[PDB]
Amino acid sequence: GLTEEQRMMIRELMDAQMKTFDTTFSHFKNFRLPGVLAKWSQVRKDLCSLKVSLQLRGEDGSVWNYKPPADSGGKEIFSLLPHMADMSTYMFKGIISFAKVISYFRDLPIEDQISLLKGAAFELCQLRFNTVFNAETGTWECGRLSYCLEGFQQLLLEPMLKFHYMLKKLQLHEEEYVLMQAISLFSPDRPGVLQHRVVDQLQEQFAITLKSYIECNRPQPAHRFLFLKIMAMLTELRSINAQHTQRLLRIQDIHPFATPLMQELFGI
Ligand SMILES: CC(C)[C@@H](NC(=O)CC1CC1)C(=O)N1CC[C@](O)(c2ccc(Cl)cc2)C(C)(C)C1
Repeated sequence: GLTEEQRMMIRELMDAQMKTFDTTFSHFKNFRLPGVLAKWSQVRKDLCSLKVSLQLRGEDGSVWNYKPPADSGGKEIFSLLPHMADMSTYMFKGIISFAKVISYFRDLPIEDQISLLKGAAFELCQLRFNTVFNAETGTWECGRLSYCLEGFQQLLLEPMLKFHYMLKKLQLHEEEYVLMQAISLFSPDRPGVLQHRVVDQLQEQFAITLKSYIECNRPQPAHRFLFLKIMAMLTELRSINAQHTQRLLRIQDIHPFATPLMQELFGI
């Protein structure tokens, strides 16, 4: 029950995703790695909930594993930040490419293009990471790189983690993920947005397309209210995003970690 324009819209987003999402992270290389060897307490709390171990599988069959240090409250807590800055940068590049390949996005004035990207980049990054998230093992499988959460459901108290588990449980199709990305990208309320009426109508069309796609393709009782669950999830993500900007701004105060691209995207 999808209109030709709805069908064309999904196709354009699926095409843009295919071209700009390297699911195997093959071109993510030359990144930094942790060394072989007060307002800080706020940074300690914000970081400790987000601890991950890092595994790197080599082409030859070798495996490098990194287990992070204890919080001791010092320096040790930023060991993985240069690596994460490099991952964020690589992902942000893919997100920018994604937006630049979409007709509806290219057509907006350059000022609004920049304003939508600075506002949604983090959200689109997190949505892409959810597709590589293994909820059974608590790990993001990024090709040769694996990021494993270091109890029980006390990690679901961290909004970022609750978001990933709750979104993974919805068992979304590639189309629903790409539609979520479009709804987040075309948010008319991002600071510096001039074409607020155009961006708003565009977003409404992506939301209608998603609502209609679900109605036509997911008839089972488990998918009842799925459109509304997804929409509440995007509201939660906007809230996680505002919180994350604040946490990143605090880390940047104690020690500059942000790459030129992250500085550009976070307004630094
Ligand atoms: C979801 C969360 C646990 C985490 N994912 C990971 O560890 C595994 C990656 C593959 C998905 C993540 O995506 N973030 C978001 C970015 C982050 O806030 C941050 C990055 C760089 C700098 Cl300089 C400062 C802060 C972070 C603290 C790393 C937590």
